[PDB]
Formats: sequence, C-alpha cells, structure tokens
Amino acid sequence: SMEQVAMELRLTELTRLLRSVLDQLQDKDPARIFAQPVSLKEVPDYLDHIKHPMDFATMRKRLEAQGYKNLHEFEEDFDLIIDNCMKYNARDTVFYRAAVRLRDQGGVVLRQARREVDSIG
Repeated sequence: SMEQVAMELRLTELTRLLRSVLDQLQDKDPARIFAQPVSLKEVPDYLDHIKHPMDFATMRKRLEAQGYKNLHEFEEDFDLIIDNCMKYNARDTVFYRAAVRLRDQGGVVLRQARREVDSIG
C-alpha cells in the first residue's frame, strides 16, 4: 500500500535522526568504555549480575535493522548502558564515573532529540 510506504519513509527518517543522536552520545564516551559488549570471556560471572547487557555496538545493530520504533525504545537501551555500569561497578571506579558523565552529557542531546521527534512527527 501507499500507506505502508509512507510509514516506512517515517521509520527511515527516524532511523536517520537516531543515527545522528547515537553518534553524538557515543562522542561523549571518548574512552570507548561503552563501545562493545562486556566480554563474557573476561567477566565470566557478568550475567549473574546484569540481566540485560547493552552497549553502543549492539544499539547500532538494532538501529541499522530499523529496530527502534520510537525514541522511547532507543532511550531504554541507552539507559541500560548507564544503569548496568552503575550497578556492576563501584562508585570509585573509572567505569562508574564514565557512566555518570555519559548520562549527564547525553541528557542535553536527548532533550533536543525529543523536541525534534515531536516537532517533525
């Protein structure tokens, strides 16, 4: 149908906007602490602690399959990155501190993304 196409065009544009948001959030992680999944070879107990692991490469795979229907879904995944780290790592660690900084800096990016998504529909 023409409607399914129109729908698919909106998704594609959402994907375009989320790709830019993702690049901006990932620049706030210059140490690449959150770039890849926590290694189960190097942290063999990880899944005993963290039930839904997440990282920027995993988000990128979902993104490019147009797997985010709306901003709320994308934000859920970004919040997993931060919240998982803040539970697994203690407060006095470079990891926890990196998550706090990513959260704080990402807030600005995500604030304007929500306005853009509502604005452009």
